[PDB]
Amino acid sequence: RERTVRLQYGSRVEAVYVLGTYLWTDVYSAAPAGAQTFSLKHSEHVWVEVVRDGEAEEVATNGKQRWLLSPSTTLRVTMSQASTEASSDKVTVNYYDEEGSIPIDQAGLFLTAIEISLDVDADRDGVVEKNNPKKASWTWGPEGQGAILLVNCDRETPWLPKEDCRDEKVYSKEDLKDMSQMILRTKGPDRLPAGYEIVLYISMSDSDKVGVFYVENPFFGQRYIHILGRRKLYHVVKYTGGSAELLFFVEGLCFPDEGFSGLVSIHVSLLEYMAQDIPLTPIFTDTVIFRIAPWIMTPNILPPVSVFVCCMKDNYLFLKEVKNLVEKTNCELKVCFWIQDEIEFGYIEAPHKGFPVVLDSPRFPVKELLGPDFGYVTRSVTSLDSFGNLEVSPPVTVNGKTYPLGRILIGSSFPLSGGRRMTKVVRDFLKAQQVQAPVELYSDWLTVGHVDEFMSFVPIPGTKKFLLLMASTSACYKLFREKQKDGHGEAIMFKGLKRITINKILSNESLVQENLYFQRCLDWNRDILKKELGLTEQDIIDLPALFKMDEDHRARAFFPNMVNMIVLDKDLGIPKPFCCLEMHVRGLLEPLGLECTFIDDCGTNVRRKPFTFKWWHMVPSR
Ligand SMILES: CNC(=O)[C@@H](N)C1CCN(c2nccc3c(-c4nc(-c5ccn(C)n5)c(Cl)cc4Cl)cccc23)CC1
Ligand SMILES: [Ca+2]
Ligand SMILES: [Ca+2]
Ligand SMILES: [Ca+2]
Ligand SMILES: [Ca+2]
Repeated sequence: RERTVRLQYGSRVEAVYVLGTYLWTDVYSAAPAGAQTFSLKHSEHVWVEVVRDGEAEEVATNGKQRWLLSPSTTLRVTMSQASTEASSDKVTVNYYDEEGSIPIDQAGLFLTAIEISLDVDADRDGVVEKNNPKKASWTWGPEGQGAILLVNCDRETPWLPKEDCRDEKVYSKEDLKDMSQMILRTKGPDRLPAGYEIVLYISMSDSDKVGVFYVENPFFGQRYIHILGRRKLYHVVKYTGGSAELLFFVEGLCFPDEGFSGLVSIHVSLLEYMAQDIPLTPIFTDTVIFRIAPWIMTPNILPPVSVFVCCMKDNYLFLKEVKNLVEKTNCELKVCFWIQDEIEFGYIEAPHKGFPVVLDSPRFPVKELLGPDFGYVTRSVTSLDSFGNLEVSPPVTVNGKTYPLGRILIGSSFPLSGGRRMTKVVRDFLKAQQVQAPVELYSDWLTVGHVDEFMSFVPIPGTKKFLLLMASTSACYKLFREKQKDGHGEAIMFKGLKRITINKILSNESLVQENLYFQRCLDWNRDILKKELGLTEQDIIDLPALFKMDEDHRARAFFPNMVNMIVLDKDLGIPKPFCCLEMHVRGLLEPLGLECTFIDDCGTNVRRKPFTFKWWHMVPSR
């Protein structure tokens, strides 16, 4: 890194030299008028080179050699180690005329070398390495580098009704565990020469994205100092002489969104005082880049950790079955007296730390969710703005492109339909997360308009494969037609959930045509899913489903939607239809090793283990 340091006419120039740079010095400009040649002397820790246009010749400490003065003959000054005393190191140039061997004048350069390095964990191993060259850039992949920073959205101290990042304060030593470390490492004399200061700084744009902290008095009662962030764009650093390391704790405040890529930068500069009324000049600048970790969703294939359940006191039939199914599995259960519509359990991870984050958009919050190691982020709205109209596939590979965290699926309407669609802000937020490349399916053919009404995923136990379960109106009519022929014709359906029989349903011509159109809608999605998830007909199961068409021309479940089930590894919590429909579902799913359990019904939301795959090992599209 070449830096210009000109010699000033017959005068000494004193300057700070930052290690990692090298000086180019002009000696012709400072020479007196009539000077023909020049000579030089330099100290041991200053390699000096006389450069006569291209060719650079190294020069001895006390050389008596003289070179002709020319604007194309310059110097190249390089230092390798920091100074222990302010001046010490120097370059001296003597000037002579045509007839004379005693200097007619001399210009000097007194130097003070220091090392300045703003270091972060760019290699992603949890420890702040010394000056990673790739720290001023963020690259995706297992062979890529760049520091990662979480959003501090949990509540270490539960008194305040806001999250850790809503304030510009740190109250606990636990809060520092959710922060990324940034160390300012320096070497130099006891003090900086007169006219120099080191300043840490951020842009106005990045001020509502990061929060930089310092631990003052760490040997007794520790206090935490907010030095960069909201309304603090720069901070003057106290220079400690010799070999020093200043520890900083950086926090994220924003998730990547529409207009926020996720990348933030923190800079350090050595500013040189020129005069009063004039701004200090950044002589040296070192920068570090951080990527704010995205909010990631968890598919049904990931193992369950704990089941959150919301219902009423009278919902004892539901409560017993859900607890009996949760007993079969090796996971815990929580009760709350909207559950799968207003909240969703996701996670955030960094090389050092990782914890679950709940996204909540209420159409005040829920106490059983906010706390330590559990983030809680909160937000016109149609019925399509719901967490039921959101799904996430297991990891897929679609024509060479792997999606190791799956893909988010969102319900929508056809482009020229004029129908309902999720808000542009939600779609932009999920898209901005990048790691789960969202796909828009067609759910507007349903009265509610949710993708969980017609689809879901189940793993194949003891394998790393899964199945897409699709609602099928044709599967229902084929089952009915068979039972009607087998003698079960006048049998009453939904006995415990009108007086309807198979014969009555099959005779209803108008209902046949409605379900014919609804099967078309289901197959439109089946094609988008096979296309965007790399699925074949071997990976899909058709569960019998029946619908009724409202005045808007949309579907609404005739009997309980069996596809919206609780997936707890090999154990499925399927909604009871009120039984040949249950025996058909047991015949489709049970031979594959999936134990079915029909529930009476208000809903559930399962917190799962995050993926083994670290999101930063991915390589997403632009
Ligand atoms: C730490 N703070 C920050 O980083 C903030 N600066 C960000 C945080 C993210 N923000 C949001 N933007 C869009 C959608 C959001 C949803 C959300 N809400 C729903 C939903 C469910 C029912 N409704 C009616 N809406 C569904 Cl489906 C999906 C999502 Cl992501 C929830 C909660 C926050 C959202 C923007 C501001
Ligand atoms: Ca490291
Ligand atoms: Ca805090
Ligand atoms: Ca914290
Ligand atoms: Ca925490």
